[PDB]
Amino acid sequence: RMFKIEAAEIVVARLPLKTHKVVPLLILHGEGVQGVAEGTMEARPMYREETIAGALDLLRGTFLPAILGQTFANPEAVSDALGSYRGNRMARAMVEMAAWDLWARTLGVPLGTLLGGHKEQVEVGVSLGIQADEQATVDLVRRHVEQGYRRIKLKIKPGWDVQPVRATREAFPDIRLTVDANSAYTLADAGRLRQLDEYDLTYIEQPLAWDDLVDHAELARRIRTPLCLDESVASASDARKALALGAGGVINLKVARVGGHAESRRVHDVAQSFGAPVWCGGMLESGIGRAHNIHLSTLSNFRLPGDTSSASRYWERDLIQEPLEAVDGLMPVPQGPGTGVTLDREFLATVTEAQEEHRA
Amino acid sequence: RMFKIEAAEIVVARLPLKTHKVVPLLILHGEGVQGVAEGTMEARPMYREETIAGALDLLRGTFLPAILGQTFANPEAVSDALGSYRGNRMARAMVEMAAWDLWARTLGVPLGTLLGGHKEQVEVGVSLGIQADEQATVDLVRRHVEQGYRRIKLKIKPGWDVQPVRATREAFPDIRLTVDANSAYTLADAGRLRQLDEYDLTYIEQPLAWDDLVDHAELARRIRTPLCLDESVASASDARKALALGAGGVINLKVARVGGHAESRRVHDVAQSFGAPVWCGGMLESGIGRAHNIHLSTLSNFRLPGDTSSASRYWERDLIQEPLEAVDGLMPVPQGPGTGVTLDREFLATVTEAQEEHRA
Repeated sequence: RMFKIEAAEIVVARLPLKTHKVVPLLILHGEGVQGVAEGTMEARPMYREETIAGALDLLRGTFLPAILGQTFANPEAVSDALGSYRGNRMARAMVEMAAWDLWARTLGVPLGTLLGGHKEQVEVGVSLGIQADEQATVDLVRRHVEQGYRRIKLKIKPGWDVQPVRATREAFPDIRLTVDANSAYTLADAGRLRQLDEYDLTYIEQPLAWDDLVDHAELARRIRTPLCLDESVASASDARKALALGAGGVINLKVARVGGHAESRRVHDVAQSFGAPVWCGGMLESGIGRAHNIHLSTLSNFRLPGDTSSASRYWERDLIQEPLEAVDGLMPVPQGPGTGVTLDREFLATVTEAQEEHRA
Repeated sequence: RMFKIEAAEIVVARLPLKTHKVVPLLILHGEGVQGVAEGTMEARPMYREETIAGALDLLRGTFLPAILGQTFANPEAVSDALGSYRGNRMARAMVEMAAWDLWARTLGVPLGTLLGGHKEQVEVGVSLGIQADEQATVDLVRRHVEQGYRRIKLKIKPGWDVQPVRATREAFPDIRLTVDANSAYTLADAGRLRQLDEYDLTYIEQPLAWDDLVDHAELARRIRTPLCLDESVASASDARKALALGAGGVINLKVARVGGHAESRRVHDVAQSFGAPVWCGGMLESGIGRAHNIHLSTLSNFRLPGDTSSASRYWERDLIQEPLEAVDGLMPVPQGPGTGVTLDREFLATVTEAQEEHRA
């Protein structure tokens, strides 16, 4: 039956990395259980347009007042209550995703299960930064291949693209190899990007403007390597437009970017209806966001590996009690209701910069 | 020659409506003069995605530190110095537009002149809300026609659209008439919107999603009335994409929405290059924003009337010393350097709710 959201906490942690990262958490309380979600906006608008100051003000001043004391059938009804307001998808996602966790826990069911997934483990890839030269690139790839990762992603940029890809493909003829072009290119670079085609990359991620689909569709006509969209797909209708325009053939699906789990499943399903795969992108999440990502990744059109690698690669100590550690390129789905992970409140207290509680 | 920005003030006013609206102001100081601009973001993301809390945090924590104590050749150099942060165009516009005012005032030249305009007055229209019935619409339109406004814009919604338009057009066969469809339709509503075609509206403004171009292009194929885009054109490249897609034939150009005067001139010029007119949108501004709008509106492709009506329509008392009143649908360009208007500091102080100063 229905759930009443009785209280909310906003906790902002400064979590030591392996320099610190600010981790905004929302905790929703109702029906004797709690749901937790993690914001993926940054202090400044670098990856996309939202900021921690904007998002937290929107939460405390608008979204939480709208839902506190109210009773809902499901997370879709919670989202619907916020539909008047424009954009701010990652702020919306904090509420929506915490509501999924809460709802799932009222039923005692794993989150991925409720979303329709039935995988017990999910495939993971690795992301490599720019290295100094070809051999250093190949050495690091070799390490990660031996660790069992199921996809290799190389960061590239103008002046450093064909070289690391060529060297890697020569050393590893059969691996799943991709690149992240980081919106660093223009249509004038089509000829250079076309030189990647002979190395059979699975995709090139968002080479042109972060918010573009139209020019990506033109680029896709000029080169044979598939394009993968990231920042430019923030909704299921964006996904439809991207795929129908031919802007790309793959989507990097980040759950918070699109406004949460329900909209992410819609993106996933739109992509599947086009016979295009999605994969789970990463945003340097604490164990809360990482567990949400793992559960979403259990859906069947997550057919390429995700950025949900081991938590220990990022954090000295994570904010949850449960270790999220991949083995041989496979991350287990953490057991239990909802996300299947649990805040370590004593440790969280030691790294809390600010907290607040809200009621109706 | 070059100008050094020595100080910045952020002043937020709570200005009584003729219940209130928040007016965020940025004042830049340098070379013995000052430039002033007005933010068009709201407390909550209703018209678009930015908020006052997000914008002001971006100003004080990022943009102002980037420019304070620095010397610049022109407003374009100021914009360049803000860096590659994504979105947040209205926050950027506060800085950019204040820099235009400051720069113009170091030269002693009217702002519109520097942007390339040479009109001494600009044509203006008005926008009317939904009224109780057909006769109430006609009566209200008559009042405004009898003031000489050069375009009447009617708000419409399902299913109050054909009725007010038909009644108005029958009473006024020769007036310039438009509608604001307020993102209240989807492609499912094409046949109903087509019924507006016989009434010779100049355009239907943003009938579909606030952030869409692709669906608008489909809708434009199905009805003969031109579409006008507002929320979905936030840059010159968006304007190019919109016009090349056939998403609209007219653009509502809001200076802050696109990131300020230089980008607005670019949008204006892109539109002109496609044979599409622009007109100057309004955001219920104080005299600061209104004066900026009037100056921009002097450019030659502002070929349809702007939402830039009299200040006394909105405020019992404005934040500037000078009147901004239109007569017979013509708004004079306020004389003087820069925007040609001057803060009434004594009055502003009585309605200030927040004030801060920043230096290098």
